[PDB]
Amino acid sequence: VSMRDMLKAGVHFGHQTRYWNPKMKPFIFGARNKVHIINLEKTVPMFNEALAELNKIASRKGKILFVGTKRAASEAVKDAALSCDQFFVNHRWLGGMLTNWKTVRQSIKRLKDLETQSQDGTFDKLTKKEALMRTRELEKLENSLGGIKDMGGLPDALFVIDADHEHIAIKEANNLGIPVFAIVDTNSDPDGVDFVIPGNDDAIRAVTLYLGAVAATVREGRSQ
RNA sequence: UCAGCUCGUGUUGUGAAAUGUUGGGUUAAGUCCCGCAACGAGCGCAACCCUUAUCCUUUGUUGCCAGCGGUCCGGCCGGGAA
Ligand SMILES: [K+]
Ligand SMILES: [K+]
Ligand SMILES: [Mg+2]
Ligand SMILES: [Mg+2]
Ligand SMILES: [Mg+2]
Ligand SMILES: [Mg+2]
Ligand SMILES: [Mg+2]
Ligand SMILES: [Mg+2]
Ligand SMILES: [Mg+2]
Ligand SMILES: [Mg+2]
Repeated sequence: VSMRDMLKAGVHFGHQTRYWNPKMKPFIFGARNKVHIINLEKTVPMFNEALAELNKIASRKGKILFVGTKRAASEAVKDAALSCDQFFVNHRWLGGMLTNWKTVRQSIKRLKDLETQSQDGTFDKLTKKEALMRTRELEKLENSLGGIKDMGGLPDALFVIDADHEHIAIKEANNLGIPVFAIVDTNSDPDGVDFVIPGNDDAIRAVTLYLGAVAATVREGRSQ
């Protein structure tokens, strides 16, 4: 992607100056109307490198986990992960999804053993109220684990929208050595991210631009 | 007979420990929902047990007497299964 595409989407629009993290100072171009403007001259070469490294991991048959539970990037993280056949978390990240994977697994199993029952017909059997409490455990397990049900283990990379909002996921990945790619706005701390991509993480326009180019370089990375 | 008491893994703290189990509502209830660095699990709560309140089906004596038929007026007798 190029500098003009980032502009029309609003990638260069940061937060108000009073909310900045001073560690973001190198990636800042200036301020306009008391709002920080990210330096797109750095967003481009840093994203391409992130797009380059994501390509290699996909070529080696790696698993990419897309994390974005904000109400702006929620439904797009799921669309980008599917059109790419990888995995995603787009509702509240469960603390310990990765560092406590050996426990969160048993909830993936329960999600499977309860979906085959939705497909079997055991819900037409139960005493109504018992089938109704089981169809509700389904939707809850689906909303939280529906994107990682086939992951079958720790992923090899994480792509995150908003490093601050998903600070727990990033900490879990650093804990296990899993490389973190993340969009980092001006109010966020870039110290945990291995591949920083400074850019607006709130506008739906900019998010889709990030997710499209990443979903592309992994589809191409899985072909070769 | 009060609704409590804990553990595994994870995470936080040099540590004793903490979190979960707190919060917003709700319930007889740590009851349930929602939120949530927690995710799950156990012992308790509830349910499963006995009894009581309504109805059905079967069975009809030592229990029963609606319609019958007699009568010493006693279901007493013949019967009747209501
Ligand atoms: K302390
Ligand atoms: K513990
Ligand atoms: Mg320690
Ligand atoms: Mg207690
Ligand atoms: Mg405690
Ligand atoms: Mg409460
Ligand atoms: Mg309980
Ligand atoms: Mg809680
Ligand atoms: Mg009880
Ligand atoms: Mg008579």
